[PDB]
Amino acid sequence: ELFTGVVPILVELDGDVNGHKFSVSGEGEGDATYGKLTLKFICTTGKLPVPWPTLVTTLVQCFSRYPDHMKRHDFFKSAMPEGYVQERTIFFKDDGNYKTRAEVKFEGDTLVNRIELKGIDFKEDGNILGHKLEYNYNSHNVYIMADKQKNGIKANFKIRHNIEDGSVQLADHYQQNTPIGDGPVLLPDNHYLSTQSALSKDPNEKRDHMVLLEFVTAAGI
Amino acid sequence: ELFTGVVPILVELDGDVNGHKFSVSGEGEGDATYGKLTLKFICTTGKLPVPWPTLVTTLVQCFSRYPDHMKRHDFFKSAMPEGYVQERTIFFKDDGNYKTRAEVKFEGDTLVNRIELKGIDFKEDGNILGHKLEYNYNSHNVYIMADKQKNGIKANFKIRHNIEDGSVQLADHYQQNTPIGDGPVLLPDNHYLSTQSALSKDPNEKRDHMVLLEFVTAAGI
Repeated sequence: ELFTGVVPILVELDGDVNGHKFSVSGEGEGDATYGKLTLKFICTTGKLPVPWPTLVTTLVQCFSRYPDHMKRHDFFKSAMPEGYVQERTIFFKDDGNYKTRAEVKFEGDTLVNRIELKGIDFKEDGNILGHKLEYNYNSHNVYIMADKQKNGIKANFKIRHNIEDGSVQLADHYQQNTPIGDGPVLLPDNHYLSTQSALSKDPNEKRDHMVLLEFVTAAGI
Repeated sequence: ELFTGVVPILVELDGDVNGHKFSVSGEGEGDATYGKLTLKFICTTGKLPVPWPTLVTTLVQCFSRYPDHMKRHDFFKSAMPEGYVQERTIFFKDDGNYKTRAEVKFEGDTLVNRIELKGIDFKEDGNILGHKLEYNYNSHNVYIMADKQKNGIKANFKIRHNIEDGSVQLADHYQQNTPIGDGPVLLPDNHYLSTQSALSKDPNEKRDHMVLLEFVTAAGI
């Protein structure tokens, strides 16, 4: 399996929110055998317009650990190596909305994720815009459902971003995944993904960035 | 400063809850310059009676990153290397209570934490006892207050443990810290600690354990 060893991963995300241009290149490693991911992200254009944590779900579920018995419901890796397209509608509570389409497929030996993030409605008084979210993250449950007609998968899970004043900024997700090829895929039984993410820094990096440690496991069935 | 480089850390915790004996030895590294800690914990007696995550706050705030301006309010490192005693009363919602006294001081070059955990009231139908908490963690705010008469510090913060059915198991903390010596200490201005913790596993370990990555930062003043 492509994921028996450790896999290199690169991330190209191009964003635009309320007209502000920005680009983030990510790179790292991910061991699927343990639902553990590792990545460094540079705001390649300069100064990230929107907070780093608010972009975490956009910056590869094909790296989660799917126990041996659930191995038949791992659609993400079913998709491989032709990849899968992931589209998302994110709703941050009482502020705007992110819209993202991504292409994550094998580009050689290095798993490549390519995103285009669009965003609108962001208030110049809101937590998102006025950088009020704390640099950290919590844990969540990402629920998946086999969209049978579309041969892909469906996801809807919610994220809570903490604001400097404890306040819990809510991020509703509307996630759709569809294979990129015709190599028959794996519709799965309803199950969820328990993620753990820790955003952090780098003493060495003088460039605007984010450092993220992810530990994900398929649990459910 | 003892914490300019990376510091070795060992942890001896001896527990007893509802009469069940158990022991966990922890060992790892911690870079204070970045509020980053790293530790591996073995249930040395065999099978951890109570869930691993429910013991995370018991298993070294002296490793958090205190920005340069807040450097005068770092009591934990003020305590060094004579250490500090930490006592805790933990209340897990609609179940029992953990009581812990610890000794964390420099034992050579390796920072040593020594805990004795006592617990009672744990229901044989409760989330704690019947292992219903998910293996992960969220992020929190640990609030500190200079107890002036006691020359120590005071803390009260709350933890939310997720249960397999999403349910949020609540853990009230009553934290008291007091210097172990007479080397004048640092009473601090009210401030908080933003922690990020990720529990994980080890393919290699056949012994009952927990793996934890912590990223902590003093923010507040």
